[PDB]
Amino acid sequence: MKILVTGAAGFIGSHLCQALLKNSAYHVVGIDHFIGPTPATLKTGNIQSLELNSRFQFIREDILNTDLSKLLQDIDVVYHLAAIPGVRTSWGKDFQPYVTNNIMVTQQLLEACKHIKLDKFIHISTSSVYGEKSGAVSEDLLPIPLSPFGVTKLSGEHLCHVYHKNFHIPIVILRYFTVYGPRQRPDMAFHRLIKQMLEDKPLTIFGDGTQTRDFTYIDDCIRGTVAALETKKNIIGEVINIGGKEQASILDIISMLEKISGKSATKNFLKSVPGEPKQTWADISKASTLLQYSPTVSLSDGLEAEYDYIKQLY
Amino acid sequence: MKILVTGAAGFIGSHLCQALLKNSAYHVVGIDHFIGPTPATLKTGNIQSLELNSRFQFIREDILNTDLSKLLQDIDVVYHLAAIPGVRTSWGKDFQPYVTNNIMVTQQLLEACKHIKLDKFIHISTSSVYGEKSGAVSEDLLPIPLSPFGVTKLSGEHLCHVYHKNFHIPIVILRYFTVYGPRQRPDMAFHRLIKQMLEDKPLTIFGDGTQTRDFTYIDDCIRGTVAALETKKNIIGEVINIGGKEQASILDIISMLEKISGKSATKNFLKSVPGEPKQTWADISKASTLLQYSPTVSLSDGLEAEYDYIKQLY
Ligand SMILES: NC(=O)c1ccc[n+]([C@@H]2O[C@H](COP(=O)([O-])OP(=O)(O)OC[C@H]3O[C@@H](n4cnc5c(N)ncnc54)[C@H](O)[C@@H]3O)[C@@H](O)[C@H]2O)c1
Ligand SMILES: NC(=O)c1ccc[n+]([C@@H]2O[C@H](COP(=O)([O-])OP(=O)(O)OC[C@H]3O[C@@H](n4cnc5c(N)ncnc54)[C@H](O)[C@@H]3O)[C@@H](O)[C@H]2O)c1
Ligand SMILES: O=C(O)[C@H]1O[C@H](OP(=O)(O)OP(=O)(O)OC[C@H]2O[C@@H](n3ccc(=O)[nH]c3=O)[C@H](O)[C@@H]2O)[C@H](O)[C@@H](O)[C@@H]1F
Ligand SMILES: O=C(O)[C@H]1O[C@H](OP(=O)(O)OP(=O)(O)OC[C@H]2O[C@@H](n3ccc(=O)[nH]c3=O)[C@H](O)[C@@H]2O)[C@H](O)[C@@H](O)[C@@H]1F
Repeated sequence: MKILVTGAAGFIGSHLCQALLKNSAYHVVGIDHFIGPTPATLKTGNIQSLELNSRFQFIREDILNTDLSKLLQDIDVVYHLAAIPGVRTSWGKDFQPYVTNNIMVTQQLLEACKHIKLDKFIHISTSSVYGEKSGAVSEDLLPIPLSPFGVTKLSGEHLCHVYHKNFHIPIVILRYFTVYGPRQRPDMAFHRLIKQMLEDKPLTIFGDGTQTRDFTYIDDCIRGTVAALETKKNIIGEVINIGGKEQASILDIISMLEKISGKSATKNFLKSVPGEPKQTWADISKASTLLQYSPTVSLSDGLEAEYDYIKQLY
Repeated sequence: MKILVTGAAGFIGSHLCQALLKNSAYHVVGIDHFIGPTPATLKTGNIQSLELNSRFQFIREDILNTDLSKLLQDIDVVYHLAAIPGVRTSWGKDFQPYVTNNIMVTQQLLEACKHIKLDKFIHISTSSVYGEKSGAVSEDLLPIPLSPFGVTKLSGEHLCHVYHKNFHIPIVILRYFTVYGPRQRPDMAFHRLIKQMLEDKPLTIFGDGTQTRDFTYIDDCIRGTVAALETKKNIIGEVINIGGKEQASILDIISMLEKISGKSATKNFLKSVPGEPKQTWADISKASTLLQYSPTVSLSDGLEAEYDYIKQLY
C-alpha cells in the first residue's frame, strides 16, 4: 500500500521513511521543501539514504505549491511530519513561518483529504502543546502552550479534530516528547552539547540545568509511529502521547556525556529562554494499551548512539 | 485613561466605544480596516456619531500595516475585538484571512504590548472555541472547536496566555455567546431573518431550526465588557463567559418575529452547515462573581430593537 510522509528529509521523517521501506508491502512518497532550522546539506544526505530504495518517490516541493488532489489519489496513509519545529525562534518577526507551515499547511492537506478514501491521517504533534504541568500528563489534560510554536502545533491538532468531525477524515494525533539520537536536528540540546564536548568548548546550559525532559530515543519514537499504522486496535480520533524510557535533567545528561566521553565538562550557564517548560513527563498508559508501545532504549545507550553519529558527522 | 478598541467600527466595537465615551474620564482610540462580512456602508453608519466626539480618535488602517508604536503610545487599556468572525465561511481558500486577522493580528498586538505598561489587555473571544458541548459550559472545559474559524479564535486565546506567562501582559479573555441587537452584522441569523421577513422573502433555516443559542443582547454584552475594565479586583489571566438572559431555538425566534411584524414566515430549510454546534449555553456564574454581571434584556424587547434598526437601515 502507499504512504505519504510529509517532512521526509527531516530528522524524524527520514527515520520513519527508512522504517516503512523495510516492509516490501509499503511504497513511500516523501515530500520536503528543505526549510526550517536544519541546513539543506544534512537533509540532502537523508533523501540520498531513502532514494537507495526503489519503493521510495521523493517530491522536492512546498506542500502549499503541490497539486495535492493529484498527489493523494493513490495514497492510503498520510504521515504528516512537515512543520517548523524550533520552540525558541518563534517570537516577533520569526512567527509568520510557523503559522504558514504549521497551520496553513495542515489545513490545506486536510482540505485535500476530504474526498480521498484514506485508511489513516496520522498527524505528528508535540509535548509543547501542554505547557507547564506537574505529574505525568495524560492526553485529556487541558493544554496551555508556553510558546508561539506550541500555539501553532496545537492549532494543527484542532484542525485535525475539525476535519474528522465534519468530513470523517480518519485522523490520529501522536504527541512526541523531545526526540533524540542519530540525525537529531543541530538546534537541539543533545546535538549542541555533544558537539561542544567533542570540540572542548563550554557546554551551553539555558537556565540552571534543573529543567527535565521525557527524552524519547528515535527508534522508540518510530516503533510507536509505525504501530499507529499497524495496530489491531481502533485509534481513529485518539490523541496518543509517545514518550521515552527515562526522564532526566540537563545536569543529569551532562554527567551521562562525561561518562561516555571520559572528559569533564566546562559549563556555560546562560539565561533561561522564554517559552520553555521546566518539566515534560508523558503518561504513556494510552500508547501501551492502543499501540503496545514500550520504550526500550536507555539514555546511556541512546546518548552513545548519538555521540557516535555526531563524532562521524563533523 | 486612554483605551484602544480594535475593530472599533464593527457591531460590538462601535457600541463599546459609545459606552466608554459616556464617562468623561475616558479617551478612546478606535482602529478598523473595514473588512470581513459587513459592507463598508453599514460600518460608516456604525461610527458616524463617534467620530464627532472630541475624546474619540478613529484610524482606518490594517493593524498588520500600521505603526503599532504610534497606536499604543500611552494606552492604558486594550480592547481587542478586531477579527474575521464568520463561523460558516472559514473553509478552503476562505481560511487564509481568518489566520491573518485572528492569529497574526493578535500576535503582533501582544508583541507591541510587551514593553508598555497596560492596566489590562481585554481579548474578546467566542463560545465557538467550545465546539459541541452539552449543558451550560464553564471556562475550565477542554475546548475542541468544530470550525476552522473557532480554531483561529482559540489560537488567539492561547497567544494571550503565552504573552501573559512570559512577558506579564495583563490579559483578560471574554468569551461572548451569539450577540444580537441594533447594528448586528448582516451575516448573522437575526439580521438575515428580519431582512427576509421585511422583504417578504423566504426565511432561510439551516438544518431543522431546533438548534439553540445563548443569545446575548448587545447592551448586556457591553455592560459585562465595560465591567471587565472597571473592576479593581485581580481578574488577570481569567477566561470569563458573557452570555444572555434567554436561550432559544431558531423556530422560537421566528415565532417571536411573526408576533412583532404581524406577518407569517415562508420557510426554506437548507442543509445544516458543517462547523456549527446544535446548542450553545453559557455558565455565567464566573461573570456574576467577578464582574457582578447579570443580563436583563428579554428576547422580545431585544428582537423588537433589532427589527426597528433593520427596517430603518433598509
Ligand atoms: N524533534 C523532536 O524532538 C520533536 C518532538 C515533538 C514533535 N516533533 C514533530 O515531529 C515533526 C518532525 O520534526 P523534526 O525534528 O524531524 O523537524 P525537521 O525540521 O527535521 O523536519 C521537518 C521537515 O518538514 C519540512 N517542511 C516544513 N514545512 C514544509 C512545507 N511547507 N512543505 C514541505 N516540507 C516542509 C522541512 O523541510 C523539514 O525537513 C514535526 O512536526 C515536529 O514538530 C519533533
Ligand atoms: N457578534 C457575535 O455574536 C460575537 C460572538 C462571539 C464573539 N464575537 C467576537 O467579537 C468581536 C467583534 O465581533 P463583531 O460581531 O463586532 O464583528 P465585526 O465584523 O462587526 O467587527 C470586527 C471588526 O474588526 C475589523 N478588523 C478585522 N481585521 C482587522 C485588521 N487586521 N485591522 C483592523 N481592523 C480589523 C473589521 O473591519 C470589523 O469591523 C470579534 O472578535 C468576534 O469574534 C462576536
Ligand atoms: O517535544 C517537544 O515539546 C519539543 O521537543 C524538542 O524541544 P525541547 O526544547 O524540549 O528539546 P531540546 O532542544 O533538546 O532542549 C531541551 C532542553 O535543553 C535546554 N538546552 C538546549 C540547548 C542548549 O544548548 N542548552 C540547553 O540547556 C533547553 O532549554 C531545554 O530545556 C524539539 O526541539 C521540538 O521540536 C519539540 F516540539
Ligand atoms: O457565539 C459565538 O461564538 C458566535 O456567535 C455567532 O455565530 P452563530 O453562528 O451562533 O450566530 P448566527 O450566525 O446568529 O446563527 C445562529 C443560528 O442560526 C442558524 N442560521 C443562521 C443564518 C440563517 O440565515 N439561518 C439560520 O438558521 C445558524 O445555523 C445558527 O445555528 C457569531 O456570528 C460568531 O461571530 C460567534 F463566534
